[PDB]
Amino acid sequence: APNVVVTRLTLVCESAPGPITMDLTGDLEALKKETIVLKEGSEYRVKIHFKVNRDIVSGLKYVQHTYRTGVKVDKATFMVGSYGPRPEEYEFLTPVEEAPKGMLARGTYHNKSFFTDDDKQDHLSWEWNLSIKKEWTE
Ligand SMILES: O=C(CNC(=O)[C@@H]1CCNC1)N[C@H](c1ccc(-c2ccccc2)cc1)c1cccs1
Repeated sequence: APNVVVTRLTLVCESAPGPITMDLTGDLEALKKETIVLKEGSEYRVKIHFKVNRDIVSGLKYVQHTYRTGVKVDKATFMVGSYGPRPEEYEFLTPVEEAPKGMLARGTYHNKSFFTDDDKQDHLSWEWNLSIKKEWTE
């Protein structure tokens, strides 16, 4: 088993009608068929769940690349830091952002996420889709 195991991504959104989360331990190809819904203008944070198994790690980084068909990438990088080994998993949260809003903000966004570090180690890379909608349901 690897030292760092990434287990879950959660969109923390207080106004959401239900949990917005994905299991990151399964078929990664299957992850794309799953789409994740955010009402336009919602305040959210991205929460990455991960386990450290054996050794202290340093320089952890979360890298998130968002694509819309035909548009240059929208990239962000987040310092995660140093973590020691323990049975319970850790939770890193980005700062709050506001999802975009308006008719032109609606649609599906294709994300590729990297959990890595300053040693460029690929702790997990995965694609997932996000859908911005006028309301939470349709
Ligand atoms: O809308 C913007 C830029 N403007 C803002 O971000 C301000 C910030 C405050 N209010 C609006 N980018 C778009 C985007 C949309 C959604 C996300 C996303 C991903 C992951 C989770 C949640 C959401 C990421 C980016 C585009 C990406 C690609 C082409 S356009």
